Amino acid sequence: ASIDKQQIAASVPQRGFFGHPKGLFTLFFTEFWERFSYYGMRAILVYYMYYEVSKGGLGLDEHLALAIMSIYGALVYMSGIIGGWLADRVFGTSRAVFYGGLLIMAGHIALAIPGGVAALFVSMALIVLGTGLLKPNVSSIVGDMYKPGDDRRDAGFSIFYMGINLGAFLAPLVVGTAGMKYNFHLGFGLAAVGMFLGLVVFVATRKKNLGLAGTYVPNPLTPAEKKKAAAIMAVGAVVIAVLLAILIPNGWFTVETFISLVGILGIIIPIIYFVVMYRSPKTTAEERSRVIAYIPLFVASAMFWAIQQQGSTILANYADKRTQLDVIHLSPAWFQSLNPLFIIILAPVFAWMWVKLGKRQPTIPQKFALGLLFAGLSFIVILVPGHLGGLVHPIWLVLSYFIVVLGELCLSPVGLSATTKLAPAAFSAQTMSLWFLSNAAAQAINAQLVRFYTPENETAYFGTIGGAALVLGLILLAIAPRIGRLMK
Repeated sequence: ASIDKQQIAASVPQRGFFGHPKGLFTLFFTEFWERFSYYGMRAILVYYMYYEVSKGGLGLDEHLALAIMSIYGALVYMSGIIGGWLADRVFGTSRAVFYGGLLIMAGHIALAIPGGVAALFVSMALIVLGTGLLKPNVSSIVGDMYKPGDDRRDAGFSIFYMGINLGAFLAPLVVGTAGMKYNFHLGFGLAAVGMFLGLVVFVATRKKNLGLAGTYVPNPLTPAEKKKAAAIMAVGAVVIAVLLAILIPNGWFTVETFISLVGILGIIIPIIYFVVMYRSPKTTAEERSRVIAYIPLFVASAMFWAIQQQGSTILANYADKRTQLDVIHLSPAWFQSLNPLFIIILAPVFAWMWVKLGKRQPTIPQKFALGLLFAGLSFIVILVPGHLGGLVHPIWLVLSYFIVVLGELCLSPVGLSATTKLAPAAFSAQTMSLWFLSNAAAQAINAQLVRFYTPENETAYFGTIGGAALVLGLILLAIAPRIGRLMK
């Protein structure tokens, strides 16, 4: 049921928003508010879990709370895998965005209304399922707006993706402020209202602004496949029934078990995927060598995102427990604005730097190494003020976030490119998933590392992890020339 791209774009108004189609406005703010609600909710969710019950918190254990936050992004990734298949083969990107938005908004409401631990579980599940339908499909709709040959395409995405960091910056300052200063449920409420605005703009304007875009099923399911798909669901449901019948009476159906399962998948799944790509029948001898060459880059990426994603977990707790907020009075959630803030400012600087370097600029494997070196350094900087025994000055924590961003602008922008070059030709449609997998696997590993983070093990925690990144980064530099030459 795929429709001609020129015909799809023909149903879309071509102007009305900075020289771009009106649909860009619709998609920009739909994405903005969704990212706003998500990052706003995340900025206080960790605090909401381990804070005292008398302080409006859930009274959960600190290590359990931090572990839950860690697996959150990983679950979204796995959800995004499913949501991509659903939109491409069942719903279409427009319907997936709509349904996703509903589940997400319902997720926030479950936190906004008076509730407890059970409300948390329900909220996460709804948001995970909803985000999996929203996040990966919303980008496909903007692509449908631009006809083949329309040179405004790249600039269109650039404006679109700008909303992510914009939402990631504003939200902790709005949701975080209201949540921490006044009431947690109020902050959760503003997240719900935020997402609601996303649904409002989308639903009301999509018919006139987006037209045919996303309203079709790109790769529909044949009657034979539909019968085979339901057979999978029937079998899977039977398996899911057996598991519940085993775990529940044993008392093994807990969040601790689920975290462990995610952790195992964080190591097992990447291993299996590398074997598949290597032993795939359509992969040539040159491509197998490129698979081996991609292994250190995947490990480095995962190690990088391990440190980067801890800025919203371990470092979030650091701002709440080990940081002097009164320097007038800072909110611990405000530190979640630093990463998107520094990216917004430093990105044009970095882009200008690569051009000026020209042929002198570092290669892709070297940029991976540079990202890892900065990441490890950010943990070294962070352990220093504590070793020198009360609250540390917040300037050290800010500097820690800053150094991470320096590493991110080295590794991240070439991440997908590196994956595309070293992945086999047959796996071209899975290049994004493979690249995003490293970041996903990192967060799954992060949850297992949580228990090692204690005030007594603090210096060893930051030092070992940061030191491991420095060692790996140093090794990657050495083997970078060989890997760089294998690049297509």
